Amino acid sequence: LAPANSEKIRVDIWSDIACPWCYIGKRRFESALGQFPQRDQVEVVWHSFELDPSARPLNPIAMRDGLAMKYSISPAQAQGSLDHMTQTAAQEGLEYHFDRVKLANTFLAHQLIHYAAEQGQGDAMKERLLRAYMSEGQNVNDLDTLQKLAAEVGLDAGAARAALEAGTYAQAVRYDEAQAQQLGITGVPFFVLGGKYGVSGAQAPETLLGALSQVWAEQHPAPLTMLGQDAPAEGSEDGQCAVPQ
Amino acid sequence: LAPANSEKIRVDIWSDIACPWCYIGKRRFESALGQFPQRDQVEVVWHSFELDPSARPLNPIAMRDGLAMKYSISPAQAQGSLDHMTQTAAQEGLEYHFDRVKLANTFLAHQLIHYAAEQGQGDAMKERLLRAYMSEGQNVNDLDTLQKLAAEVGLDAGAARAALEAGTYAQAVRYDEAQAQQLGITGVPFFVLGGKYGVSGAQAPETLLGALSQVWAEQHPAPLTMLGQDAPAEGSEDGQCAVPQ
Repeated sequence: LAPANSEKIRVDIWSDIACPWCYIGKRRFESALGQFPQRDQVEVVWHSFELDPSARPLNPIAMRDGLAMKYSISPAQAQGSLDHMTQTAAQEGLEYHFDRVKLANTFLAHQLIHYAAEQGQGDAMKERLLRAYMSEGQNVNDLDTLQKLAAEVGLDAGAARAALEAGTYAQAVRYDEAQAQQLGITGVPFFVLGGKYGVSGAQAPETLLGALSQVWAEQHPAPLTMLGQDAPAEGSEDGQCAVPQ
Repeated sequence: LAPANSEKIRVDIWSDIACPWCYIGKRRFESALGQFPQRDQVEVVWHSFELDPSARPLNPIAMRDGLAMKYSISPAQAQGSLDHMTQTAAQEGLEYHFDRVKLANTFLAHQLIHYAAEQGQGDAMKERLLRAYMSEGQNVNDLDTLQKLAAEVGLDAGAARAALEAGTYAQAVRYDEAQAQQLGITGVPFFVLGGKYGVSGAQAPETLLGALSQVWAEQHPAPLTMLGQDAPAEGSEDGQCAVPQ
């Protein structure tokens, strides 16, 4: 989890397309980054996460009922979360329609994001899939649908669908998920900063900005004022006579 | 003859108000300076010089005859120099009228330049006096005239005349002249650059620019590329162990 460039700080993010807090979290992270003076020095690495890797391809029940059954809570509790997430999302410029949500297995969707990332379109693909899931009632387990969404993002639709059908990025997705399991990440969005600090959930942009700033200040403190004269290192049996100063 | 600031190069100039080549030389030095990239790093120090410190206050003969008698040359030789100087001066934007020149002792004029220099007006006073001598037929030994010229430059005319009458700057002028005699300077204009190099006479702006450039390159060479690691100096019985690099 080290940055490719030494001068920079790295942020690793785990996220599932099926999680409304991940879209909210994306917007809040983007806000934080926008306010971070050293944003250009940030390497962001996104990772696939499945809330339920064994989820059936499509569960045709209403999202409220899926939530209630998954979390062992009442339909009323579930609706409460749905309404809260919808209201919170509106403040991030997100208009959700949970009444249309298709409870789909997101494994192929994650593979499509990996394909897109190889074409320089990882973020656009992610954003498109989050919108398709949360607002447009699209089934992101459906290959027709995934291919269409890839086309809308500007990808080679035939090539994208071939990659999905071949399972080209299946291993990469499982690898992302394995990493999260090893780090003890059991919910999303999850941010790792500087390979050291964790932030759990879609916290405020102020909090993410604070983490960025803190990590930056730690890894790049103000340089010391050096006194005296730096000692010669081993191998330097040398000397000079200097002029009176 | 060292510069007040270490970062800079110093040019010392000796000059007499009575010498037409000094006005020409002033213009040519100014041209050179204008073309010198590091002109702001040049400290110019001007010094009084009298061609003839024992010259009578005013010698009423024509400049041609004064020249002929001084240099032991014919009137024709003298007129030849006059015409040549006049033609050369025109190319520097100087319109001479040697037919009007008053052959005056220049000691007081030099004192006035020193007074003016203390008021931040040394150059303007010099320029005014050169013009008065070479073109306007003014007697620069005459106190009325000197006071008037000081007033035209913007000085306190009463204060300037009082300084002349008191002989306040007489010693300073003699000191300038002594320095020239010690350096073996026997004609003007004379330039000393970097306290080391002499340029005799009103040479071309190209030559003065070349001298400036040469002196600059000598005193400020391009820094060396250091190899290895600078040796510790006496008093530094020290060491550290450094990480593998």
